[PDB]
Amino acid sequence: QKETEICRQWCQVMKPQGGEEQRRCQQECEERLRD
Repeated sequence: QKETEICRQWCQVMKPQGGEEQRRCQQECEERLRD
């Protein structure tokens, strides 16, 4: 869950509370992380 935080927090800084931004970020994050 530690890497999970980093992975999302990167996007939280780069693209804070968006729409498609979240979709891509979460998908791409889960694609790496597998949560």
